[PDB]
Amino acid sequence: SSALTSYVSKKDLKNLEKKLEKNQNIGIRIYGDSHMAADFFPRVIRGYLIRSNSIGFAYPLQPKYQQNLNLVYSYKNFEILNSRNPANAGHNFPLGGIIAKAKTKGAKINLDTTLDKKNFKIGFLFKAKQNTNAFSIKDAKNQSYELRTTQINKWSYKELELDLPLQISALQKDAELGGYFITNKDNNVFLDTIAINGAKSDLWLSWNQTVVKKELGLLHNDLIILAYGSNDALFKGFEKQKFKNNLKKWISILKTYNKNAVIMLISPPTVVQKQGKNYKLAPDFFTIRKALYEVAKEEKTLIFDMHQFMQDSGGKNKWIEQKLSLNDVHLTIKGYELMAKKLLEDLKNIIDY
Repeated sequence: SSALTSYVSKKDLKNLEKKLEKNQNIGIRIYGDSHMAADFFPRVIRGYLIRSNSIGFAYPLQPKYQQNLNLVYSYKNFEILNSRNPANAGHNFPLGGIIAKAKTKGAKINLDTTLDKKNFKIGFLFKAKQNTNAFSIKDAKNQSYELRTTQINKWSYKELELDLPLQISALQKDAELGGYFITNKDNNVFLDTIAINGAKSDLWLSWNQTVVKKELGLLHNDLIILAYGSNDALFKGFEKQKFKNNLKKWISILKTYNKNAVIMLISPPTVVQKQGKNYKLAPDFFTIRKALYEVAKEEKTLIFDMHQFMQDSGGKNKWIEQKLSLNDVHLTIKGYELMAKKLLEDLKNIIDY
């Protein structure tokens, strides 16, 4: 039984179905929380839905316990600011809400790809307190560049053709990096992720909206996946109408800034909450699930229901015993891949690839 429900017009589905057939330009993006931020579910979609040849957007540094398997990072003397963190509130956050801030002059980040191909156009988002040079870039072919803002305390962008691996050196203390856009000169097929452990569906409201819109336009996506809900059920501040109204605002922005894109909601797995010494179901999870179906119908999206597949195959307790799921809300790698393979299966009922 399919856990995938479609409210998308046959036109947008047919358009996406032939994009995948032509294997030329296919940009996929997954927004979400911990169920996506370690790339376990995304890696399966990236490996089997498309023939990935590019990277797309990536954080300036991965937060702890997060990764994008297309890239490898190391760094010295940088601080990671995270929009999900209350301690980091009030900062001017870009898309994704991750900032790599230099603690000292000469702070460094080394960046490489796990792909065998090394030459890319790399767009850098950066910010500085002074209009002098902010960062120096040195790539594998010993090309040396500089990132320099024209207005201070303002997110700025610059694209360079570079060969990975590269080294980024801070030329100012407190200079900030906000992310990379790593693409080919043409015919880009990629699946990138903008996921944050513990993020609620409305984390995007925390970011600088004009910077977000600029970065949405820097790279077009043909299929956009929003996988939220678990943390809405676990933390303060849930109200059904605010939940829907914010999500529909975000979907509308995404459709407007990504013309003809298909949107997929992913409703969370069974969400459980620590009550006393045990884990019990979260009261709002059922409400969140219903609202997500309502937003999918209202906004003409697909919706993949992780809870429905879990329930249709024995329930969370069966998934715990078989180490497809842990006892809290998190699944294991084996569980996320099974989820991703299930979605690929259900996807064949509406589109071919």
